[PDB]
Amino acid sequence: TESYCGPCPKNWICYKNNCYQFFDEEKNWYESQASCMSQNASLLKVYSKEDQDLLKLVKSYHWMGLVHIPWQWEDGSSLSPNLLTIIEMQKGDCALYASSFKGYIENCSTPNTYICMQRTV
Amino acid sequence: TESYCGPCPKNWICYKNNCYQFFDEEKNWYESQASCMSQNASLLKVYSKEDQDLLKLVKSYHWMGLVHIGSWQWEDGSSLSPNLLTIIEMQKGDCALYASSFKGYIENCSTPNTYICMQRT
Ligand SMILES: CN(C)C(=O)[C@@H](NC(=O)c1ccccc1-c1ccc(C(F)(F)F)cc1)c1cccc(N2CC(CC(F)(F)F)C2)c1
Repeated sequence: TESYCGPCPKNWICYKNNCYQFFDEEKNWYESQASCMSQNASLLKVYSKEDQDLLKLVKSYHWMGLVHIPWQWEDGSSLSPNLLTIIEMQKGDCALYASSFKGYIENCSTPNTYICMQRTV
Repeated sequence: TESYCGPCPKNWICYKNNCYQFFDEEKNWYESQASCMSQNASLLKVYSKEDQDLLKLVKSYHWMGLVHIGSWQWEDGSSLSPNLLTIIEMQKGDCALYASSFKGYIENCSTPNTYICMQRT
């Protein structure tokens, strides 16, 4: 069964109506979030294994919008249970997405590649 | 700017109105083409570095619809457009794998590989 996907910027990938782009110019977590925001987007938010199952194929390690206030997303929403396996790597309050549905804890100041995500409406 | 992409099946990636799905189960070229056909699709066709620029982000190597039976040709009978793929000899064979960035590996058609299906309209 066919359907349209989006809306999305023409240069971003669309999957199940969410829009994704990969950025290989490395930035710390804050600068990555600011970059996504400048594109009317935010860092990757993981909210559904079913709607975001393409993330199983996303390799390497990329900033996502998950933060620990001493885990929650940039928008202030809570991390849903049964979504991500969180593993320590570098002492820090931020997290890198890795396959499959893993989060590696990382110092927010460490430069990394990142994934921006847009959704209209 | 924001636009809709597709149409595509709900479980496929949409990019610039083309639909892509990756298959992790290793199959030879013939079985991979049959699998794509069962989903009303074909193996990946590469026709434009601009319309398909994010093929540069694909990791590993995967069957595409390029075959030697003349020059190399696609499943649909069309010719390979010049200045699109760097063709590299890897195995004795009449089939080709896609690898980034815009490379085609000549490969034995009987070798099991992962594959990419593509649909348009
Ligand atoms: C950070 N990155 C970039 C990754 O981990 C990378 N992973 C693998 O390529 C990848 C890695 C392992 C196994 C398969 C793949 C893969 C193969 C084909 C496709 C297909 F079917 F899309 F071709 C997608 C993934 C990635 C993840 C998610 C999407 C992409 N995309 C490139 C765009 C291609 C399109 F044609 F749609 F524009 C979408 C790339």
